[PDB]
Amino acid sequence: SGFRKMAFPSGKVEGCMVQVTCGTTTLNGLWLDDVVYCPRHVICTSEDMLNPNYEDLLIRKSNHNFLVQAGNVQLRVIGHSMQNCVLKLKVDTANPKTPKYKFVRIQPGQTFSVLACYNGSPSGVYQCAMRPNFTIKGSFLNGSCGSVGFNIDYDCVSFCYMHHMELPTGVHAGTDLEGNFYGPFVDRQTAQAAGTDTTITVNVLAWLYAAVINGDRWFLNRFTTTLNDFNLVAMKYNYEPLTQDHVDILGPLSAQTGIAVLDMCASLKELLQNGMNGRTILGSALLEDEFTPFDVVRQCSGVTFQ
Amino acid sequence: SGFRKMAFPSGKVEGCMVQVTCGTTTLNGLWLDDVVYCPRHVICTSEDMLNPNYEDLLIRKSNHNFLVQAGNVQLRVIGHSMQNCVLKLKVDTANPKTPKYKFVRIQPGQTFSVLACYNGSPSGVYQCAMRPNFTIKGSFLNGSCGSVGFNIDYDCVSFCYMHHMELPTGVHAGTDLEGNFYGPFVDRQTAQAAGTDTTITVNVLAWLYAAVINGDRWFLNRFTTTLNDFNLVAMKYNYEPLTQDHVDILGPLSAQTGIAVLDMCASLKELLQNGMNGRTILGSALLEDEFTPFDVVRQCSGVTFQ
Ligand SMILES: *[C@](O)(C(N)=O)[C@H](CC1CCC1)NC(=O)[C@@H]1[C@@H]2[C@H](CN1C(=O)[C@@H](NC(=O)NC(C)(C)C)C(C)(C)C)C2(C)C
Ligand SMILES: *[C@](O)(C(N)=O)[C@H](CC1CCC1)NC(=O)[C@@H]1[C@@H]2[C@H](CN1C(=O)[C@@H](NC(=O)NC(C)(C)C)C(C)(C)C)C2(C)C
Repeated sequence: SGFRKMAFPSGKVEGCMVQVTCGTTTLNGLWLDDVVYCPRHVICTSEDMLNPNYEDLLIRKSNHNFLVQAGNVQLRVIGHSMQNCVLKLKVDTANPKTPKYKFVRIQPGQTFSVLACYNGSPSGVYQCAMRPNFTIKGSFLNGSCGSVGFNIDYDCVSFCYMHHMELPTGVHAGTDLEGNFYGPFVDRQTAQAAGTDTTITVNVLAWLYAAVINGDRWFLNRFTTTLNDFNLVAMKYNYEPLTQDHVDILGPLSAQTGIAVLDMCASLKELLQNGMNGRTILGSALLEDEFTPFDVVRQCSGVTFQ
Repeated sequence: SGFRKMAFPSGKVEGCMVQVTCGTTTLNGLWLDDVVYCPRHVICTSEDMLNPNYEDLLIRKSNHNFLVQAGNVQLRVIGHSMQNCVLKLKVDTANPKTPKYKFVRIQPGQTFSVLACYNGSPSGVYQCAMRPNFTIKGSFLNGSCGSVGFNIDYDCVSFCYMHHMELPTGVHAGTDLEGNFYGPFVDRQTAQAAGTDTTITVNVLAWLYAAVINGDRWFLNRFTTTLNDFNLVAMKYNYEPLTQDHVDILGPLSAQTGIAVLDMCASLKELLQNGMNGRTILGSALLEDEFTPFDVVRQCSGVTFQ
C-alpha cells in the first residue's frame, strides 16, 4: 500500500536530451530522429527578450551558429526552421536512443512528468498537472528552458510540454512540441497575466478514493448529495463543476471502494465547508488536485512500462 | 524558481532491473556485473512467511529453480548464496548496462529515490526519507519487493535500499544491499513494532530556507532564540534536537538568504506553538521534513548528473 506522487521512469527521455547554444545562450534541446527541438528564444540576447522580432533575429543565424552537443560529442546542424515558438535543427545523425514517441497536446487537469535538465544534463524528475489556467507549478531555474514533459504508455513516450518561461509566484509556462503555448502566453519579457485558476474537482475526488483505498477514511460521512447541489458548493469554493463524464471516469475507483461518487461528493462538500480540523489525508493538510483518476487507478493497480 | 520534491533521473537504475521467480513467487532483482540481488523471501510459500527457517528453505533450491529474466531474455544462474536478508544469484553474463555503483548504508533523515518496479518492469520514481525510526513512507503494492532506493553523484549510483515489507498504516521496511534491515525488523510475517518516529528538524529548517528563497516569507518574525531554548520547544513537539553540526550544514542556505539559523529557529518555534493559521508554505499546510539541506542546495543551485 501507500500513495505517492510518482513520475514516470525517465530513462527513455534522458537519452534524448542535448545542449543547444546560440551565441551566449545555453539551454536544452530534445533530439528525436535527426531533429533537435528547443525554445526559439535561444537566439535572443537579454535585450532582444524585451521585444523580439523572432523572424528578423533568426535571419541573422546560420546552421553553424547553433552548437548542439550530445554528451561530450558535437552534432552537425544541416538545417534550421522555426515552427511557432520552437526551433527545429536538422542534424546529420539520427539519435540512436530515439524511443517510440508521439507529440500530444495535453488537456487542462491532466498530469505529466517533467525531466528538469541544465546544460543538456538531466537533474531530476517530478510530476506536474496542467492547471485549468494553462500554467504548471514546477521547479525551473535559469538553464532549464527546453526541459520537457511527457507521459509513457508502455514503451511509447508522449511528449506534451517544453519549458519556456516563468510568471509571478513561481508559475511556469511553455509549449507543446509544435511550439504552441499552452494558455495566452507569448515568449516576450513584457507584462502578461495568467487567468484565475480553479481546483480540478475530479482529481480531488480521485485522491479521496486513493485515501479510502489506503485506509484513511475519517472524512467519510452518513450524507449524500446531487450533482446540482454539489456543483453550487463547487462554485462557492472555486472548484470546476462535476459532470456525468467525470462520474463515469471515476467508475473504477467507485467500484474498488464500493463508495458511490455522489456519496464521496458529500464528503468533499463537508471538507470544503468545515476544513480538516487539523487532520491530514494521505499525509496532506490540504485537498490535493494534481492526481488524475488514471494516476490513482494506475498506482492503486500497479501498471508498468517497457 | 519553484520548489518540488524531485527524484533522480532513473535511467541508470532502469537498466539494472530484472524479474526473479522461485516457484510461485515473482519479484524484482537488481542485476549489477554478474550478480542479481533480491529479497531472500522469494524462496518462501505464503505459509513459510509466517515462521521461515531460511537456511532450510534455501537448501531445497538449486541454481535452476531461480528464473531470472532481463526484458524478454532469460539469464543463466550458475551460483546462489544468502547474505543476511538478500539472495545473490551469480549469472553467466555481466549486465552490459551496469553503471558505476556503490552500496551504501543511508543514515536516518537522509533521502533517496525509489524506482518502484513490478515483474522487473519500472513503474515510477519518487523520493523517500529514511525516517528516524528506520521506516519509509513509499508506494509499494504486491510485486514491488526488490525495488531499490538510490542516490546519484554525477555518474555513480549509490544503492541504499531494497524493499521487503509493510508495517501498519502503509509504513515500509527494507534492507541495504548487503541484506541488513534498517531498523529492528525481521523478514517474518509476525507482530513487529516500528519505534516512535520524530520530525527531522534540520530538514524542516532547510525547507523553510527553500520557502524564503522562493519568496514565501510570511512566517519570518522579529524574534530570535538559542539552541537550548529552541531544543526545549523541539522536545515538546517531538522534533529531534538541533546541534551545531546541523547549524553548520545549513550554512549555504543561511548565506544565500542572509537569515541566521537561530533566527529561522525562532520562526519555526512560532509555527509549532501557533500553527499556520490556514496559510501554506511552498504549497503545503504542514511543516515538511523530507527535504535534506543538500536536497534544497542542489535544487536551489541546479546540480546535474552524467
Ligand atoms: C530560459 O530561457 C532558460 N534559459 O532557462 C528562461 C528560464 C528563466 C528562469 C529565470 C530564467 N526563460 C526566460 O528567461 C524567459 C524568456 C524571456 C524572459 N523569460 C522569463 O521567464 C521572465 N519572465 C517574465 O518576463 N514574465 C512576465 C512575462 C513578465 C510575466 C523572467 C523574468 C523569469 C526571466 C522570454 C522570451 C519570456
Ligand atoms: C513482497 O514480497 C512482494 N512480493 O512484493 C511483499 C510486499 C507486500 C505488499 C503486500 C505484499 N512483502 C511481503 O509480503 C512481506 C514478506 C512476508 C509478509 N510481508 C509483509 O509485508 C506483511 N507485513 C507484515 O506481516 N507486517 C508485520 C510484520 C506483521 C507488521 C504483509 C501483511 C503486508 C503481507 C515477509 C517475509 C515479511
